[PDB]
Amino acid sequence: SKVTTVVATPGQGPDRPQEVSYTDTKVIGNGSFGVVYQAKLCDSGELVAIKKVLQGKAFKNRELQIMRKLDHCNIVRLRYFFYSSGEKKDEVYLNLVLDYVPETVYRVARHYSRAKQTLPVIYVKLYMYQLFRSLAYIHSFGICHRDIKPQNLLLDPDTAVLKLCDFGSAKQLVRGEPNVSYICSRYYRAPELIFGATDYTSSIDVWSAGCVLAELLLGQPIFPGDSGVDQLVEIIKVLGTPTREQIREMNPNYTEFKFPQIKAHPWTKVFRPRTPPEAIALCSRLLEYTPTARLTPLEACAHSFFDELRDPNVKLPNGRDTPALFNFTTQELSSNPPLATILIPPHA
Amino acid sequence: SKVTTVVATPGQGPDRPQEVSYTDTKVIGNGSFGVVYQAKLCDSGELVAIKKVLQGKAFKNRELQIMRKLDHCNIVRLRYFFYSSGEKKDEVYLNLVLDYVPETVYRVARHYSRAKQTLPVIYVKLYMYQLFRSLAYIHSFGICHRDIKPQNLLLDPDTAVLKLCDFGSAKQLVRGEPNVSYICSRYYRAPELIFGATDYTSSIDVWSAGCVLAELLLGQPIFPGDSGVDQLVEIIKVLGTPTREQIREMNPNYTEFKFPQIKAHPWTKVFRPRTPPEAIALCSRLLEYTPTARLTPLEACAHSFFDELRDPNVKLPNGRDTPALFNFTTQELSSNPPLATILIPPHA
Ligand SMILES: O=C1Nc2cc(Br)ccc2/C1=C1/Nc2ccccc2/C1=N\O
Ligand SMILES: O=C1Nc2cc(Br)ccc2/C1=C1/Nc2ccccc2/C1=N\O
Ligand SMILES: [Cl-]
Ligand SMILES: [Cl-]
Ligand SMILES: [Co+2]
Ligand SMILES: [Co+2]
Repeated sequence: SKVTTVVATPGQGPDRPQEVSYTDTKVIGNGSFGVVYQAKLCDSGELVAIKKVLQGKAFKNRELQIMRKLDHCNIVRLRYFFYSSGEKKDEVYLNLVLDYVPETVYRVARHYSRAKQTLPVIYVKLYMYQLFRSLAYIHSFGICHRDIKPQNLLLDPDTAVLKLCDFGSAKQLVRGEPNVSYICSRYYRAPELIFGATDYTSSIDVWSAGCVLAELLLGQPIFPGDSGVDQLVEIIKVLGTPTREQIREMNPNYTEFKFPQIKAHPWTKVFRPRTPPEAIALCSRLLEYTPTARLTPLEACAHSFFDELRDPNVKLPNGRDTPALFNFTTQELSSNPPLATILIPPHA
Repeated sequence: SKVTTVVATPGQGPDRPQEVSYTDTKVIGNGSFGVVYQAKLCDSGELVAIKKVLQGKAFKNRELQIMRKLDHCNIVRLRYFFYSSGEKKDEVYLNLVLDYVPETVYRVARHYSRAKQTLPVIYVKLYMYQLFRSLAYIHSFGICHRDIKPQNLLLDPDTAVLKLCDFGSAKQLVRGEPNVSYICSRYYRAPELIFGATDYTSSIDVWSAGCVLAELLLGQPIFPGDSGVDQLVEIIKVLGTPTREQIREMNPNYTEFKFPQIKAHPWTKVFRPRTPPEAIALCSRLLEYTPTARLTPLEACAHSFFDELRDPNVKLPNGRDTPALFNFTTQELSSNPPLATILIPPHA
């Protein structure tokens, strides 16, 4: 289309206003925190993504605030950001120029589902492993994503690299201070969120990540449900009824409800027959009523399901090498050093 | 299929165990409160619906308790109910034998949407009017449905009669006693429910009923949204941002959230051009942040949008007469007598 030139600031590094020109703008996503366009940086030819949200100017943008702080190979990189205005007065926009990634787990999963097939287990391990790695990263800053779903997981089909994106709902959780329970995409909401909890923790990202893993093994969302009551019923049909204890660990003030019938179901009678034992094991360890009983993200990466990735021979199905998975920084493993012995293979 | 014979009790009237035989059982619905089959009563040939829910036997079934109490031409009739057992011990089922209705607003709406068309406004008036009439009825018993959605609105395409069904989530609300906020189908949840409210009132059925009306005029759900945050954003784009007052009327204890941008949108820029002014008016009067500011169900029936139904000539598009709409009982209008002068036409 037309060429656009703005004064932008780099995301990370020294704050030095610089000139940026981009073109070939098309829309490629929407959200309750703005539009996402694809674009081409003029002078380098590189494709980028620009997310445009309306800004109050009277209040900071937390998405920007968080993004500036991150830097990890599994989280989409913020290149620059700039403001702009619209047709109407007192109407400023914040624009985040981020790396552009070709696919998203949501599409790759839909594409396979449409083909009446399941995603090759090797991809399942690779995508899920990188999701947990990122999850551990942002949690170590005390940041909870609050919106983990397949559409927010970017993929590069060729390199098999996954990148967490959309920090629109992200927030740094602090003990004692309350949080709204209405964030997070239906199918991925942790029980505590459905129950109204406002004192939940980062472990809600793990429940979600677990919903993603299960969805990738089943070919459809594992806990669908129009109402929260239906989701709770789907969940109870797989984990069994919650003990009074558990319901309390999810949401202290809670308000009792009916429910009852069926309890402690076959976790193995959930997935297709060929489903790898370890994949089901990881799910159980991820979808737990008690939030503190859920594996942490780093412990998830150390799970046996991800052993193939640690294998010295491992290669993508297209003969190419696997993405970065062991280059853990000391800071990255400091939350649970002992894991290093499983995280970093012998040949490293 | 096979013939089945049970000892059943009549829903309404004297409790006199009687023998019932039915056959031609097929499934026709599912839910978090049981399965719904279609069946044929042997000796009369009549088609009925049987909803089978697992029962605790140690606790009453509120759905049954409520259904026994109702009796109104716009609410599906309970004919009998009986218990039965399953393959496993300590596993009893409660079976509700109800009237069978051919269609549901959900299908009629999908069918038209598929045909790339909108439901004829006359049907919109007829269906919505009967929904409100029923809604007024159950509210007068202090019963809030809690699950008003198109799939729970049964229709008889020929007679154009609508019948409210599925009282699985229904409950008699009492001031002071708390209620869970996770009932109700996503798209139809009143803001107070999204905000976590546990002291909400029957007016939540009205917000839903309003979502239905709007969906029937647009051809798709008016407030879609994966997360509650997205729904709130869709809602704010049509009603404008909630004043601090309003947010308080929805949920006293609430926990603040980000949000902001856009406010007070064109209620008329929402629907197609040909959309009747009055239909949009009714919607505004139904989708109100402040719950007490929402029209009551009976006032909704008295709205101008429903004037065509009061017209002396009015006939279904198939030349047949319109269903019952004015036979209000004195008990029915006692909540707001003055409405009688608009409810019951001159020629009545
Ligand atoms: O390449 C991207 N970088 C992003 C950064 C953020 Br933050 C949000 C989205 C994107 C993004 C996206 N890339 C896509 C490719 C196909 C379909 C949708 C998207 C998308 N987004 O919807
Ligand atoms: O005719 C009916 N009486 C009912 C009473 C209760 Br309570 C719940 C459902 C029904 C019901 C139903 N009739 C249908 C016709 C087509 C598709 C679904 C249904 C259905 N139900 O899904
Ligand atoms: Cl590596
Ligand atoms: Cl009449
Ligand atoms: Co969003
Ligand atoms: Co239901």
